[PDB]
Formats: sequence, C-alpha cells, structure tokens
Amino acid sequence: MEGAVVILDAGAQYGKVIDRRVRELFVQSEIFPLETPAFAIKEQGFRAIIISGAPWFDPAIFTIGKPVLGICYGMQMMNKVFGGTVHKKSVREDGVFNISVDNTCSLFRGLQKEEVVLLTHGDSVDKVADGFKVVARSGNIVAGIANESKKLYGAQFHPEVGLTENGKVILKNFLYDIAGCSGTFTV
Repeated sequence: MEGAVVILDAGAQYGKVIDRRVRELFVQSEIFPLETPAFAIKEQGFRAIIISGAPWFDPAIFTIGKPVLGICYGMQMMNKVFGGTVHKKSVREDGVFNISVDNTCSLFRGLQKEEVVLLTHGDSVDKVADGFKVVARSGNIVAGIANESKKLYGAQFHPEVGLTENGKVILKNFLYDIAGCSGTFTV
C-alpha cells in the first residue's frame, strides 16, 4: 500500500537483507516475487521499488514513474531496459573496494568523494544507457548510475551490507530524500 517500499530480490536471501535495512530506517516494506507485474505494484500504491540480485522480471517496473533503486544485478537490468549493455564476468572476485563517488548526486549526499564499498564477483555495465550519468566508478568499472529526472538510481555495489561503510546513508538518501518515505511510525 501507500508509503511502502516493494523489494524484488533475485538473490539467495530472498529480499531479507535489504528488508532489514528498510525496517531499521522505519519504512514499511514488502518482499514480493521478482516476476510481480508492474501494473500490480502501481495498483497497490507502493511509493518506491528496490530491485536487487536468467530470472524474469517485468521491464515496466522501470517505466511507471516510481522511484527505483537497482542494486547490483538490479542496476544491470535498469541499464539494459533503457538501451545499455553489460560486460560479462568483469568483476572476477568479491572484494571491498574504495571507489570514486559523485557527491552531488542525490543518492550519494553526505558521502566523501571516495567511499569503501562491497562489490561481488560478476558483471558490470559497459555502454551506459542514454539519459543516465555515471555517478561512481573505479577504472573500467562503472559502480553507479543515475537518471535524476526519472528518479532511477543504480549501484553496482551492495549498500545493504555493513561492509559497505556508508550503505545506510545511501538507503536513507533513496528512501527519504528521493522517494519521500517518512521515517516515522505510529505506536
């Protein structure tokens, strides 16, 4: 329903890690099946979407005018849906890397120009879809993308894990500032 965040996660945790972070920030969240149709999300009145993780998802989750945070595989899909491409197996090993961050991007507000983040082995963006800016990187590796007018944001790394030093700040930026979720409950 309204004011809540829907989590579509293709990974081994089935939304649980991302869901604990959203809870910790006092925001209502529902873990949904990844193939949940975009129209169903709109009809329920969800305020935002977090997609993370070949599994089938509805490409229209990116096109319905709701704020979306794509994490890792979710960022790759976001890029793909808007005409971008990816490198296969470009990240060979899991690691905690210091990366360059665009500080003026909505998502990375309050961060330093350099940040320590967890990147998992796998794929990474090649050609960046038109309308997206690169907002984080290390070398050939695009670590973040943003279409600010559309409120579509991608992070290659995993902000939901404590190993990403200021991952909570990134999620706060998305949920509060970008999506306008209130971090308040009524007891």
